[PDB]
Amino acid sequence: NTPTLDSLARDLTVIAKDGTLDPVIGRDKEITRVIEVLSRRTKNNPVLIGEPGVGKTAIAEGLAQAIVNNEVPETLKDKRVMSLDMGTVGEFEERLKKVMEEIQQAGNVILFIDLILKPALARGELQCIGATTLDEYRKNIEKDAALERRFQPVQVDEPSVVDTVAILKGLRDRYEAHHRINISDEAIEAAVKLSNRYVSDRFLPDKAIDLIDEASSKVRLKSHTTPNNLKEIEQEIEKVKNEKDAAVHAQEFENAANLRDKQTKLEKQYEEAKNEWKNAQNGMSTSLSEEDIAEVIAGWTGIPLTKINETESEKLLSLEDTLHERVIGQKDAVNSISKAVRRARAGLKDPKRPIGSFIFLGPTGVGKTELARALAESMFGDDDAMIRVDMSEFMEKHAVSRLVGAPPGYVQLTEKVRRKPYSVILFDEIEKAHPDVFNILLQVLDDGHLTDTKGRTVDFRNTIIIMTSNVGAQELQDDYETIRKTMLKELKNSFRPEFLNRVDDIIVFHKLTKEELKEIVTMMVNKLTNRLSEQNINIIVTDKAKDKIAEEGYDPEYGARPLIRAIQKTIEDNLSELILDGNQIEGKKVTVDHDGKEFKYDIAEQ
Amino acid sequence: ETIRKTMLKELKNSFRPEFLNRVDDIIVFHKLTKEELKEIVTMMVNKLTNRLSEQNINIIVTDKAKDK
Repeated sequence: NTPTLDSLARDLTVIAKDGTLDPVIGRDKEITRVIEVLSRRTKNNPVLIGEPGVGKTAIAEGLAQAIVNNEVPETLKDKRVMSLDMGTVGEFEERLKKVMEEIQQAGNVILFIDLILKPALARGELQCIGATTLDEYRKNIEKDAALERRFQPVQVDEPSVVDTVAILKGLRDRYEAHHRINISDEAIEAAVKLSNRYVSDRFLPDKAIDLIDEASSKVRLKSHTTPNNLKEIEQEIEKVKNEKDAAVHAQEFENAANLRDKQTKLEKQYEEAKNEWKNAQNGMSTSLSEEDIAEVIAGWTGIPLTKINETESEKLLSLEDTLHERVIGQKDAVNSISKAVRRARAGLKDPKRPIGSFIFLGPTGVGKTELARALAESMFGDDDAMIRVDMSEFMEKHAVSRLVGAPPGYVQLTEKVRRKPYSVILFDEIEKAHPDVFNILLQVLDDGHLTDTKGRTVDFRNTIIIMTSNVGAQELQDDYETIRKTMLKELKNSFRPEFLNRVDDIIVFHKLTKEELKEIVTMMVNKLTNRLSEQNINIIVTDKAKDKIAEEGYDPEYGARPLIRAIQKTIEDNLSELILDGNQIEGKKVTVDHDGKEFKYDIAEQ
Repeated sequence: ETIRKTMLKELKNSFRPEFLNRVDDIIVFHKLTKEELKEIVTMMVNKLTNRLSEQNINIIVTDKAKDK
């Protein structure tokens, strides 16, 4: 009976034996592993280790409901599992000691900790099920040999891609009887595809079950709107009732009969209208379309509906146009990277290894930063989803212990990539870095996944690794294929030949000509005009002024970087003064024309 | 512009180049010449006179005394 154990902990098996709980499906392997570990004589107290809120606590939930159906083995049969919170517990340890004593000699009750009682677990008398993560298990359970040898290191695996589809199909009818909304077949797969792509902080299985509930509630609320048919009668009924009530207290019964008759007629008409309205709605079924989930998911991360509507069919075909729209110049280096990415998506490249692997050479500010920023927007859909990790200040011995994570005992890249696995990692100035850093980088391109000191394993499948090096820039300043071949020897001389075997292509940036800066200036002018779209301001620059301003601040060493400041100090300085002069111009079209001596800002109207 | 360019390379040599890209403009001050110091003393005298508005005291300093 174990009366002492039941007075200090909550038995989760009794509540789950009623059959009213939801079916915890998808943990096929975890339940079998836990049963095998518990039934064995050695390491009879396995501890569940996994990520927080990814199935670490949901794995033990399904085992309690399987006791009634006798789905466990013979050794694990007729056993009750109690889930006790770690925050419950001299006076504090008395409850734990009483629970351990009443369960050590019995063996029919297994306690749980949300990893004194060390002797009970070491001898296998009492079975303990852990619920901590990998970092806690490797620091407490692995600290002592007796605790480590008596605890099976079980891992709580999360649901697979196809596991969630079956769970959603099985519980599809449950929501139809609650929200009165018919669920189609394509909605389940659309939701399970969108959750695995956009949602990355909750993982499976708790990212898909709650995704369709919001869409069903939204469509239920939208389908019950009144099309200006019921309120127009309800207001009349309310006002007639109020008028009759006012006359009742006024001792005026002459109009009371007429008011009551009118109210009865209005009630009959409202009942007929309600019946005819409810008959039409129930005729058809409100199936959940694929756009409903997209609309709900667009409001959480700001992703436009156009990006969600793409099914990875036309994105590859329009990749070159998107890349060339924001970056103008050196089309050889732009079209080269657009062909090496589509080939890897077919299956020609290992999925674990990163797909994006290119080396950028040349001075900064020529357009490399803009291309790097636009690549993430064109591929993923987010422009700010970039983790820029420089190596300028990583010249110390402890530089390798910073990006890999915080070692146990002390007070970066892994933490940032865990929350946003779909991002582009940039390593600026890779030619000047500590030698210990390259060891971590080699494993990324070779293996594909890393592991920090806390035991968490991070994946780099859908990641792009681009390293920027300054080698080869001095030779160029003193055909694209010939230049790439000539710079390949210089690149291989400086770095290790083994590290360069995982790079697909080498990108070398050339020197922009005079005719290529005019389009960049035009793009900057268009970007400036688009910013002021809320104030309805039309900005146009003539071709004569662009040529004059292009060479005003041209710098061969930097490139187009000083051009931004030149445009800001030339065009915007005069534009701001006119706006600040009591709204001199509003809803007009200002044309900037240069006569060769001074920039005459002509003021016109649209 | 030449002074700003010469100072920018020295500033970016010690710091990170990416951190300086978000800065709008770099402000570099100059030295103080002999003629600039006279107006500083004049401004200080005017501020001191304004400080004594409650007592209505008129303070005037000749140009000979300011230079010394």
